[PDB]
Amino acid sequence: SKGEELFTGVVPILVELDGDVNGHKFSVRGEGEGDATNGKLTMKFICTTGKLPVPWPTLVTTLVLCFARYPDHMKQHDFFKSAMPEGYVQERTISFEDDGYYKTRAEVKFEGDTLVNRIELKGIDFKEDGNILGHKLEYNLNSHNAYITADKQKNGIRSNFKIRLNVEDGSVQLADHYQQNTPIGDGPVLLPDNHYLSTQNKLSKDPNEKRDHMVLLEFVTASGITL
Repeated sequence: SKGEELFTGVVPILVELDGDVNGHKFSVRGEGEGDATNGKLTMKFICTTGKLPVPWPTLVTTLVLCFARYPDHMKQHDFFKSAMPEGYVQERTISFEDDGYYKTRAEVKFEGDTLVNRIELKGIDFKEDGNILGHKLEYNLNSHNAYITADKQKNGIRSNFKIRLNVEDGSVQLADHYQQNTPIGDGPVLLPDNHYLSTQNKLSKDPNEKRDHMVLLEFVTASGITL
């Protein structure tokens, strides 16, 4: 795809999320760069409204799959880059086990030379005494795999997958993700055969940052199609 040519080097990234969870409003701003050749993303995020009212690990999947590494032999199955530069809409429901849910709608597109992810998030029916609003999750994210399928009627892709969040007592809380992506423009896109994305995430802190924040290193790589 011609969209793929936009990702052969290092691309600046901006992320802007406005959220409202049980009526608690917040904003997050992030900046960094993506290196799709290596499937690599480096970002720093700040809560620009003060204290983040949910744990940072619960927002990672919401806060740019066009930076996944698709191996050469799978290039015909990379929907996310093929929709560029006009971009795509990414929508999710995320259901937290024994707690509330997030609903998210985002647009991912180029604005000038920068790849921009702009998200609206709503969080509904959380327990003030639960792990999310009560901040009882560990500051990490386990590695996970997700199955991607084509949705030809909607000219995009779908994915359902579960994240296993670490709770500070040693237990695990499941976060069940329903995802759909649709192109914004009318040009041709690549609709893929079924395949997998594998993700690893490292979360850290900036020692000179006094605001509520997250430093993120993420790798995403595709697999599961044979010639």
